[PDB]
Amino acid sequence: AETAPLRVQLIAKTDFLAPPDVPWTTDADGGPALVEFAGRACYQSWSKPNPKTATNAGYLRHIIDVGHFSVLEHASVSFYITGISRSCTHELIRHRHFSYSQLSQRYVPEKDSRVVVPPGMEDDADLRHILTEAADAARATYSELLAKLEAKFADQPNAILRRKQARQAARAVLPNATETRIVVTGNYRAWRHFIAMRASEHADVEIRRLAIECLRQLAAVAPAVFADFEVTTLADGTEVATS
Amino acid sequence: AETAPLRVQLIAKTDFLAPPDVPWTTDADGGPALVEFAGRACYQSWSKPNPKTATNAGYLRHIIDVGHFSVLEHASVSFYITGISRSCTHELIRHRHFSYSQLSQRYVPEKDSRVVVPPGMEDDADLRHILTEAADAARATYSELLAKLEAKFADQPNAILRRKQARQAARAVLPNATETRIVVTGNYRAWRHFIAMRASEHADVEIRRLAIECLRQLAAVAPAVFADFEVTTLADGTEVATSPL
Amino acid sequence: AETAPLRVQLIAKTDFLAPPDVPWTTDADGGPALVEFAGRACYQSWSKPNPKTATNAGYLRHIIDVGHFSVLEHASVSFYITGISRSCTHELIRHRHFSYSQLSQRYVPEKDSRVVVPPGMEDDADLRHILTEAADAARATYSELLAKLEAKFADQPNAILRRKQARQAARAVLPNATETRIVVTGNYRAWRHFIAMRASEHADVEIRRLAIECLRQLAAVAPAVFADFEVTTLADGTEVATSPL
Amino acid sequence: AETAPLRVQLIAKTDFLAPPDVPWTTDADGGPALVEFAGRACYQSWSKPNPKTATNAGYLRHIIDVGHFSVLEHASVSFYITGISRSCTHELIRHRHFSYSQLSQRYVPEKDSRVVVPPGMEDDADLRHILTEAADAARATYSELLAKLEAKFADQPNAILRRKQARQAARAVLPNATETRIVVTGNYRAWRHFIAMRASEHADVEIRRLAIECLRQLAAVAPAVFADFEVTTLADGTEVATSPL
Ligand SMILES: Cc1cc2nc3c(=O)[nH]c(=O)nc-3n(C[C@H](O)[C@H](O)[C@H](O)COP(=O)(O)OP(=O)(O)OC[C@H]3O[C@@H](n4cnc5c(N)ncnc54)[C@H](O)[C@@H]3O)c2cc1C
Ligand SMILES: Cc1cc2nc3c(=O)[nH]c(=O)nc-3n(C[C@H](O)[C@H](O)[C@H](O)COP(=O)(O)OP(=O)(O)OC[C@H]3O[C@@H](n4cnc5c(N)ncnc54)[C@H](O)[C@@H]3O)c2cc1C
Ligand SMILES: Cc1cc2nc3c(=O)[nH]c(=O)nc-3n(C[C@H](O)[C@H](O)[C@H](O)COP(=O)(O)OP(=O)(O)OC[C@H]3O[C@@H](n4cnc5c(N)ncnc54)[C@H](O)[C@@H]3O)c2cc1C
Ligand SMILES: Cc1cc2nc3c(=O)[nH]c(=O)nc-3n(C[C@H](O)[C@H](O)[C@H](O)COP(=O)(O)OP(=O)(O)OC[C@H]3O[C@@H](n4cnc5c(N)ncnc54)[C@H](O)[C@@H]3O)c2cc1C
Repeated sequence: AETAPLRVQLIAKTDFLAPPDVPWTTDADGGPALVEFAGRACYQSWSKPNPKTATNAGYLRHIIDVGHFSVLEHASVSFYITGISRSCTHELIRHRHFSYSQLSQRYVPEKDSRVVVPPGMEDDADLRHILTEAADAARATYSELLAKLEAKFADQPNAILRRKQARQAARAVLPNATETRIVVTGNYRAWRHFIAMRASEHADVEIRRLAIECLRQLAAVAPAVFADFEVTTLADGTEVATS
Repeated sequence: AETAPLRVQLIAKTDFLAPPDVPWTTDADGGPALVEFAGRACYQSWSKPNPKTATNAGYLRHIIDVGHFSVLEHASVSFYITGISRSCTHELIRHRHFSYSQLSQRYVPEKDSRVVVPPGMEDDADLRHILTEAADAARATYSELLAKLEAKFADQPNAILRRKQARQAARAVLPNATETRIVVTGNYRAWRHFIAMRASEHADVEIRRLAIECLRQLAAVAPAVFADFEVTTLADGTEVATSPL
Repeated sequence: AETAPLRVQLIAKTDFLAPPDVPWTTDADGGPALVEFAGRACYQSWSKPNPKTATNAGYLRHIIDVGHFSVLEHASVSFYITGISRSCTHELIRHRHFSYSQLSQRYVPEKDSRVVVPPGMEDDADLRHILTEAADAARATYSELLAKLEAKFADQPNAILRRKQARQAARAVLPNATETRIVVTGNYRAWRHFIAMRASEHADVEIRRLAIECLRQLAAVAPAVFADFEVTTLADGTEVATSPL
Repeated sequence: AETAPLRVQLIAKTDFLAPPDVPWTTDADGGPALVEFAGRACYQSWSKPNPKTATNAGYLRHIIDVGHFSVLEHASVSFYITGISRSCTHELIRHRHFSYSQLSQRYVPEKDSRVVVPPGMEDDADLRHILTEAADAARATYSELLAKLEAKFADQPNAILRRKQARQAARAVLPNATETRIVVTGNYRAWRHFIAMRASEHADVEIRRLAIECLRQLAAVAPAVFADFEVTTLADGTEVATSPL
């Protein structure tokens, strides 16, 4: 078995086009620009009237301070995440205010599928080897089942739909550690709650790792929106994020 | 490996208590009655002038026919589902207007988990034994890894954590076919969409058989809300449920 | 001219049916029994070694304490709220994890529509008078508009269509304070977040007054789920509700 | 009364950034490009075997025909909308898969608020005048209530609170036609749904106009995504937008 490392790639974000017949500007671009525009539209306060918050960064900080998170919802970011385990995405997709598109084992052949090594095993050659040996055996069963199910279903003339009927049964044997790939789209508020929830000590370590990497890259895009999240290291080497 | 048959059990539904100061009654109770009530509340239409919508099934079929699906959201039904695979719940949970509570592999020991047999191999002792032996191996490996991770994490003084730390990693080798158990709650509208999506000929046969089973149980609770669905057989012996709506 | 008092009628709640072959019982039924079952199903733990959590209330307490809110979603309550203003419902409906069925001004005559007096002027009869009379003027204008519209639209031979087309323009003049009526269904979690946002001090007094009323009826049927909330009186003399959770 | 015309301005769309270690490219950018990527990521179908769907538009059209709407959810558009009534936005916020930031009446000066003329009376000077004169009246009655309400709360030292507390009761008398302004964000799936519901013959003409205008600006951004909707005209001379899906 080959192993797959976590890669999170930002592929989409908000293009803000400010409306001309409104008399306002701000030190920000894109999603953070839009969020300010939306909170200000709420009071038609286009003149920067509380000079404390006359910066995008200061305005956004204030919204987070008062708990008016709905304005955060206007801006969105998409990621393409590879090297994520099946079991990890099984936890991820419980978060219902995201949109998702995911590699499907019903359509995509998995005989060369890679595995994602749990973080608890990353530093142990014996454990990793046990895992990959077990994954190799599962892929061989998957190919043995695929071929026999294809024979069994030979009288289905749509070859495509046959393949699928076979594949979806044969994937029965693939382990949780099998690598998946997924596009995840979330608005700032959806992202904040996901990080709050999955970057805590309580969360499984794989999804914690993902959450923290998301925070890292989201903080690059909307520094003010995510500034209250604090990346600490724990007694056991792993990272957590908290507000 | 022991195998697990799908079992869907209705564990909750709506209990409707008509407000007694609304000059209204109908030939039904529960979810179905709430739905007629909510619809009539939109138009304050308590007296029932049209005989075609004078009964509860008549009113509901009209609600469906005219697309007023919002009113269907007030009534719900809960199910406890067992003998469902992990891969199948992994499709189920993509539906975002349901509420879910699920057996966690982080908390529940899986040394002796049952396997769920893909419907396409249910009737074939050979394929089943290939899957069951591969699962037996995967659990054996699971157990090996667990003892080792518990050793590896022995310096974690909270034994509850420790086992959690071990289990959540050991489970890496557990297969898609591993049984899970889940409680799923949806309002009627959520269920209709679930049936439409996952009871079609394009869905995996496992989720599809779940869809059809929930449908048939929901149809017993609320015949008028689900009646537009027709269960129908395929070239290959499997079923679909579809609606012209 | 006729003023509307807040009235809130519990019209629906959860009916629970424990599945037979699961060795667990509890000192509860309905919603709060469902929620315990949901939570236990996660750990497949049906026993009661701990007197803290050996009852429904203590178990529900604990689920709330650790913040496993998901389990609260399985159980629902529906109210029929009459005597709430249009502007108020316009705030209510921003809560997106509720389901709604509302009296439409497009279909229901508003000739004799009642108004809801803002609570910040309930006592001062002077201000009341300036409201009631401003509304009578708006009702008169709506009836004038409706008549002219119906007559303008006389060649729409479909009489229900004419009326709809006429009322939906005529209602332009009806004030914010006009009564509406509305069924609202939320799961225990939705309610908890509503009560928590709209029963605070920072919330408008009319919606606050709805929240606390919802709270007290939710406590009558699911006490442990909502026990952590406390109604206190503010400097104003108006009630608010809070919990440190 | 000033009378505001509907105005819809596209203030946000999606910026797409192809990931360079994926062997794929397409004849498009932004939203439409993200959606294809999301669809192809599902099957890892990066090379493009079929010529019929080898273009961005051919691919998107095929996503719609097959009903895979999940994938439309990755891209969104935000609008700032003015010249929309309160009655209209009160219909609009029934849509729960949208994000809203609306001008508040508890906080913003309604002393000289503009009014929106219902489309049903737009072309009749007699009816418009009735509306705008009822409006003028109403804004007169609102001052009476405001200035007198601040006075009943002289005892409260917090000024900006005191103002808020007086408006919140004073807007009771403001009418449904009163202009509001709102930022509305949704993904392509959510837009399609709004258009299907509110561009229909059954919807109020004011929201219908809004929906057709949004349809127009969305169709420019992402033509393949909105191509199934045709705008036709009913016998009464009002527009509808319908799709066969
Ligand atoms: C200690 C702990 C243990 C847990 N154990 C388990 C377990 O064993 N098994 C299991 O299946 N789950 C368990 N959960 C829940 C699980 O971890 C999921 O992550 C969680 O249910 C999904 O995230 P979320 O609840 O915040 O909902 P999300 O889908 O992420 O929703 C985000 C926000 O939207 C709102 N929302 C979304 N849908 C609804 C709804 N329909 N009704 C009301 N509000 C809604 C909520 O307010 C929520 O804050 C546990 C949670 C905790 C804290
Ligand atoms: C032929 C086909 C192939 C597919 N292939 C794949 C695939 O390979 N990989 C993959 O990941 N998915 C695939 N999908 C989508 C997938 O199968 C899921 O069933 C679907 O994503 C979940 O159901 P739903 O999208 O209707 O969402 P649900 O959550 O069940 O939606 C319920 C309703 O709520 C609304 N809704 C919920 N959330 C939103 C939101 N964020 N924005 C707007 N509306 C919302 C929608 O209108 C929807 O009808 C495919 C779909 C089809 C039809
Ligand atoms: C101090 C303050 C001032 C405000 N001022 C204004 C104003 O001027 N104008 C205005 O229009 N609004 C304003 N709001 C917002 C408004 O008051 C509403 O209460 C709010 O928009 C709706 O309630 P909710 O945010 O709890 O979302 P709800 O619909 O009640 O949903 C509750 C839960 O579901 C989640 N959820 C639902 N949809 C999404 C989504 N798409 N993305 C992520 N999570 C989601 C939320 O995260 C939350 O966890 C203000 C709020 C505050 C606190
Ligand atoms: C002919 C007709 C008459 C109507 N009359 C009235 C009336 O008099 N009074 C009134 O209040 N309403 C009435 N409605 C409903 C109303 O017009 C609103 O537009 C509608 O309630 C909001 O749009 P939506 O229902 O698609 O929900 P949206 O919030 O737009 O949802 C979009 C999608 O998400 C899904 N979704 C969102 N929330 C849930 C949920 N909780 N459960 C399951 N799925 C969900 C749905 O599947 C839906 O397809 C009427 C509708 C029709 C067709």
